[PDB]
Amino acid sequence: SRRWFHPNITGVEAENLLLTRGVDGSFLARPSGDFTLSVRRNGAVTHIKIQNTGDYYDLYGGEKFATLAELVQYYMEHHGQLKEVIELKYPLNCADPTSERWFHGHLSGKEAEKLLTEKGKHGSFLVRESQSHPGDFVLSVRTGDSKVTHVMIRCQELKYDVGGGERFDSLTDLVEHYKKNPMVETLGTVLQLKQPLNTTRINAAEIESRVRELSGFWEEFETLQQQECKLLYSRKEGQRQENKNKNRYKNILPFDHTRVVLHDGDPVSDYINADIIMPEKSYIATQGCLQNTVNDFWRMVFQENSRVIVMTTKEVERGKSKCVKYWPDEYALKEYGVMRVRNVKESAAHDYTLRELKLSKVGQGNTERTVWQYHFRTWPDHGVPSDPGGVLDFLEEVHHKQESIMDAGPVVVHCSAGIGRTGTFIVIDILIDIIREKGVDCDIDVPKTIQMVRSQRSGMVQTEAQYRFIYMAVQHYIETLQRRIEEEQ
Repeated sequence: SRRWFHPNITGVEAENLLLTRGVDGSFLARPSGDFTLSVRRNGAVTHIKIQNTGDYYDLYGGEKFATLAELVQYYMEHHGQLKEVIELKYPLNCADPTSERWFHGHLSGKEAEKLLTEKGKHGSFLVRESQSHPGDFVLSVRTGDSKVTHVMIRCQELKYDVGGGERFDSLTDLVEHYKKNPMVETLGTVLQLKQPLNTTRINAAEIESRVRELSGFWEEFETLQQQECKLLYSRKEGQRQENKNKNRYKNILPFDHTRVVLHDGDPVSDYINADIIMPEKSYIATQGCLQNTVNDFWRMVFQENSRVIVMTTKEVERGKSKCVKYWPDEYALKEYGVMRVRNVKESAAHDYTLRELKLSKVGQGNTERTVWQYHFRTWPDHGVPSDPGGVLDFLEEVHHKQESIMDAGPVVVHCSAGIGRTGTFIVIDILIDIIREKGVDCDIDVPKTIQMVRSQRSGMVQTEAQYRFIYMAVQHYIETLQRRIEEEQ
């Protein structure tokens, strides 16, 4: 449940709702990549600023978080942490259905039927606004192996109903109740609400038109964000007191089911803030090294047989340490615990530096392997690059290096927290990989890919600017590939 987030509200409106429909301890989150946490305390409303430039959610005077859901979950369980003491006790639920996957609004009866026939299957449903009855809504459900059933949703005195029974405060409450307790037709047909209609999957060749229609991008990104409370998996290992100083940000943690487990350790030696990212080429999404985790990083690269490292941050950004130097200087050899790293040669490009490293275990003669470090240096401090040409050239080289190495392990990708830039780079790579094998005429789904990657590491792809950049990167790759065909013809 992510009902505490109100996507289309103002400051005074948030103050009015908390003072008339809330109590002391009531709270809601709202957008302004700036966000605000409005909390009622001692009969007054306090506004706490949340900033996200692309790395993490930064609550002013508080902690850093991977998701707004994890931020709320933390302060609801840790009282006294939020001080101006500001208590996060009762979420103020939003009735706005615009961020729901099943809500289509603008659709007509003919448009809803045509879309359910072409894209829908058994249990596929949607909620659209009634055309001839303003204020009312229509629930369209597809049942079969087939038929489309329309159920009228009346709006009477701010409450919603299907013509009888219980009256709901919102369309979300109605949909969820008839999801658990399905409606039965007069001839025994069960109106099961199994899954919403997919309207995000597009043909990679027609990306130009979809980018044009979304130029939309905010509404599609917020719909994806509304699905993050379905990915609140266990992060217990990272929360252990022995692993506290192994995390760059104490609340940005790996999932227990995807975390990289370190073996052959010193007699807790199995933890690293990293996750295996498997598209459903593998990836390891991780944070920027800490002074005390450099040895653990090289232990991971060796054990996982990784031959390519993608660094998408500078060592220092805005006077703050984002990643410590875990590699030696050009032509130098350094020992990092049981691991030995040699920097053979450095090759500089306009947007990145390539470092040819040789990793081996100290005291073992035939464990040496080459590890190629691709260090992207031109990514801006805040936001995303204005042109995706540099990132695409960089990711094409990274891909061809990975493919050229026999039995190469997952590609290690990292920035500062290992979720924003790391998430953006991995998602662009996954989406381009589909086009690389199938061609320009293939199905791609940008929010579905991000959601799948987010189930493997919390908060992968942090901002709407990064979300737009992913679309812009795929569009530029399709254009350059189609231009290459025209030049040959």
